[PDB]
Amino acid sequence: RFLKVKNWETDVVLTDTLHLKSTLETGCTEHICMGSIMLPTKDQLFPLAKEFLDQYYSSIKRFGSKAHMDRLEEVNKEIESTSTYQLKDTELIYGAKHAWRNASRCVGRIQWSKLQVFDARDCTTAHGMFNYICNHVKYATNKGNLRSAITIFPQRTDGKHDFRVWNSQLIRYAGYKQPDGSTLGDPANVQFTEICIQQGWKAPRGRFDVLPLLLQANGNDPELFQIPPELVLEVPIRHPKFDWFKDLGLKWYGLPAVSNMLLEIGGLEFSACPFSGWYMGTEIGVRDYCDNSRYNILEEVAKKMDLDMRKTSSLWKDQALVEINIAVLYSFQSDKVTIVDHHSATESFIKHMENEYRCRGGCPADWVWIVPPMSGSITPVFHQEMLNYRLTPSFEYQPDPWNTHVW
Amino acid sequence: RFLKVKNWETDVVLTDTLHLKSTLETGCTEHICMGSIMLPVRTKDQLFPLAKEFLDQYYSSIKRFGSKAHMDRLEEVNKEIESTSTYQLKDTELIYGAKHAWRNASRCVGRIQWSKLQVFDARDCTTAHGMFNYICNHVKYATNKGNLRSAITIFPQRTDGKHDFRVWNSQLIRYAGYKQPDGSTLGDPANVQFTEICIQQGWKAPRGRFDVLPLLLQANGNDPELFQIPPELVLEVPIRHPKFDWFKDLGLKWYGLPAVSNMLLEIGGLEFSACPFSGWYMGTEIGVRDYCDNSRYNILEEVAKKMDLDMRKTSSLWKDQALVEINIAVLYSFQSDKVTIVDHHSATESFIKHMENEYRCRGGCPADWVWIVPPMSGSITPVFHQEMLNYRLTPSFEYQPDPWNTHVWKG
Ligand code: HEM
Ligand code: HEM
Ligand SMILES: Cc1cc(N)nc(CCc2cc(CN)cc(CCc3cc(C)cc(N)n3)c2)c1
Ligand SMILES: Cc1cc(N)nc(CCc2cc(CN)cc(CCc3cc(C)cc(N)n3)c2)c1
Ligand SMILES: C[C@H](O)[C@H](O)[C@H]1CNc2nc(N)[nH]c(=O)c2N1
Ligand SMILES: C[C@H](O)[C@H](O)[C@H]1CNc2nc(N)[nH]c(=O)c2N1
Ligand SMILES: [Cl-]
Ligand SMILES: [Cl-]
Ligand SMILES: [Cl-]
Ligand SMILES: [Cl-]
Ligand SMILES: [Zn+2]
Ligand SMILES: [Zn+2]
Ligand SMILES: [Zn+2]
Repeated sequence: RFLKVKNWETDVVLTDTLHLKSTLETGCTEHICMGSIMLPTKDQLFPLAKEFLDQYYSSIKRFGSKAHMDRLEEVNKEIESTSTYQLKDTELIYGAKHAWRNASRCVGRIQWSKLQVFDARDCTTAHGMFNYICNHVKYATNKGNLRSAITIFPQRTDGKHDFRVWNSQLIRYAGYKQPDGSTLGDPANVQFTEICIQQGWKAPRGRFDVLPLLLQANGNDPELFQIPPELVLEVPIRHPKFDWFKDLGLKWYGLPAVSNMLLEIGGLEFSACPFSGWYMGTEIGVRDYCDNSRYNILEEVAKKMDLDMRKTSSLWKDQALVEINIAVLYSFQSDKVTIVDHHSATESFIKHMENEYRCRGGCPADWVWIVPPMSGSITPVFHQEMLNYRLTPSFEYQPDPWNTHVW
Repeated sequence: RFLKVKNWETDVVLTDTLHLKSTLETGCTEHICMGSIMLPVRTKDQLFPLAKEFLDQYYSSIKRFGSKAHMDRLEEVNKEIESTSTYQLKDTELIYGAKHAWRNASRCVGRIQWSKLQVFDARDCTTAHGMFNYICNHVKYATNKGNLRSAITIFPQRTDGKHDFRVWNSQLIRYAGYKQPDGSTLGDPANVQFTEICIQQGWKAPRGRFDVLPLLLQANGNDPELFQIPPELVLEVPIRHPKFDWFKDLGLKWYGLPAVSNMLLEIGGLEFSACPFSGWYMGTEIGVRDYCDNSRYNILEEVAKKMDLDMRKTSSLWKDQALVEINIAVLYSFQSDKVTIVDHHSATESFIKHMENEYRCRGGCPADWVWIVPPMSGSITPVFHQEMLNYRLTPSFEYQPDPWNTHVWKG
């Protein structure tokens, strides 16, 4: 109701009032916290539309104005007649930026207002989708000087004509199960890769094969496209001190671009809304490379370092982890491809969070996600109490389409 | 109702039913998760159900539920509450209660050890002097010349809340902090306020970087009294690094025995406001938190300076590099001196095995991810990818206000 958050490093206490505007549910109850769980009609629509428009007109400082009332009137009439409504460009842009602003798991939200929004609501075919996506990819990549962007395809209508990007990210590497029983490439993408092979993709069967897009328009069966290779900026990974590091043959792609989430604005649902920023170093060096179920390279790196791997207490894992992360950042920097390390990113988030408290009355934040996956307590977010709640506009998870899709 | 948890590294799915037993509140609602918030006089009326439920659990665990002994104990405790407004636990119940508060402690990664806990019954203690003696005996027993043994000492329970036994120290063994006129701090900045209290009560402060604090002990709601733990009972480890010979010259040491002394133990509705308990350290408690927090000894810059890392940009990960070296040194020093310590890899692996075991035999293992995940290298530990459910079971350890804020001074 009126909540305080304390920073335990600095003693600064901040008061949250924004949470009272909270809308969706958390999964938690008074009896059980679920903070660590990864996934915890006309009648319905007008309230959601009114809520959004009220906050929109309030943000442009014309709350209660005739133009405010008129738009509410218009949308209400439009919903009655057509059972949906169309957002104005200005509303679409505002909504997309606020969905990011409200993303409680995102550490990079200091940037939220600088989002480039590409309106793809006029798209009608999977081929159209592919053209829009390549342009997003090229724009965002901008030769290594990355720019945040989102491309928004037509909204859900009757639920039978969804636009969807079947890929979880615009750029990702294939994974293949071997006769061996080992996995080649990215183990996270084994199932998606099979759907591609099944759909007729000619798989190169290497360790770092950029997956094709599988694009669905207007509820139709998805189609396969390959992103022009010259548009997929990649970075070979080397270490500033260890000359052998290059010989592991590691590379990663420069553009992180989530394509499987749903954007809800004013009760409208954009099932295809791929969005992108730039990487925090640990996403690649810690998660992508060191997860047991990902590229899982800790053991190999440690051996080339000649650490004592006999006992865990030598911290050989920790040593190799730091090195992999140094090499990631150094390789992106040397190639002039935007990257942020976890110190500077969390420091920025702490400044962002203070602005949001001061100017908005809060900043919903999921500590489990905001604290980096290594060196947690030496970053300023570790000692920062956070309140996690769900505001709208929002990015939401949605079911993988191959479980939903009738062919 | 069944709740499922998934491990994202292995895809293993467990099913929680134990959460059904949870009575106390979390802080969270349907609208707000308070999972990262650090901190989110009983009547006969409330007491009997609390007693009944404890005793039911106790008798189930000994396979005597519904027995004559069980029914007699309920009846006995009932009459005792109606007649005296409280009751006394049997020694077997006390031991059972204390083990379970630990088993239920959702923020503790060390719980695989819960059933091996030496319980010292100090319910006959009456004076601060008595407390001091019990506490010295705990420290010596638990220390065991380096081969650490878990223990808890339990002083008399709350009666009217005007006669509380309290240990004013937050931990039995801690280093003094001194705030200087130039705004810098000598020793441990976490213990500045308590140190000022000790001084005010008449402690002669050595004023060094690692001065072991006096005990400040309150018995029976009386004003607390100062005692110095015999120095020969306080095991300490000088910190050195296995390859960097200059590391010893940072002058660092730590004490071997972590012993929380400010928490409240609730068993069957009864409140044990003084119940110091100890185990052994996980290396990161000293090397990450105690040494590297900016509000603590804060040694990162000095260590990185000495390693001559590139400190001009955070993107060289100089902080991460010094952090690993400091932690290597803590583990190496404790091992070299034969003082029990566990690394965070081994400790988190043990906890996952413990957690899976608890799900099988108990139907759950409440766990607070924010606390269970170590403060460095989180995602290369097997707890990071483990979904957990946090809920409150009794018996439990609870927070209580620092006694200098509530104590009524006698004079
Ligand atoms: C500007 C560069 C950006 C950085 C450095 C950044 C950083 C991050 C990081 C580190 C995570 C957690 C992933 C992990 O560590 O495992 C995250 C999650 C998220 N980010 Fe940001 N981000 C950025 C841009 C964006 C943009 C432009 C949007 C939307 C327009 C966005 C929305 C999200 C969402 C919805 C999640 C949660 C993903 C999920 O729940 O699966 N991010 N981001
Ligand atoms: C056996 C050796 C043990 C190890 C390695 C161990 C490890 C830990 C660690 C790492 C924490 C979190 C501290 C931090 O990093 O901030 C913790 C918290 C806790 N532990 Fe254990 N522990 C052990 C024994 C015990 C015992 C014997 C008890 C009680 C009988 C206990 C009860 C707790 C409680 C109540 C907390 C939460 C403290 C708080 O919320 O302030 N621990 N322990
Ligand atoms: C726009 C953006 C920028 C950035 N730097 N980082 C991100 C997060 C990217 C990301 C990456 C992965 C896999 N490496 C997974 C996610 C979350 C998707 C997901 C997948 C699954 C299976 C479960 C779950 N809870 N969430 C986000 C987004
Ligand atoms: C029995 C035991 C064994 C062990 N290895 N570790 C522990 C936890 C020790 C501990 C130490 C400190 C200070 N360095 C702080 C805590 C948490 C107590 C606390 C501290 C703070 C700052 C706030 C708050 N709400 N609670 C636990 C206990
Ligand atoms: C805000 C946050 O809850 C706070 O900094 C917590 C995070 N996790 C922790 N984990 C442990 N083990 N000990 C702590 O003191 C904390 N502090
Ligand atoms: C179980 C737990 O919620 C899960 O492992 C989470 C932990 N924190 C995370 N944090 C980020 N940023 N990304 C993740 O995928 C995860 N995984
Ligand atoms: Cl990624
Ligand atoms: Cl992950
Ligand atoms: Cl400590
Ligand atoms: Cl801390
Ligand atoms: Zn991971
Ligand atoms: Zn919660
Ligand atoms: Zn800390």
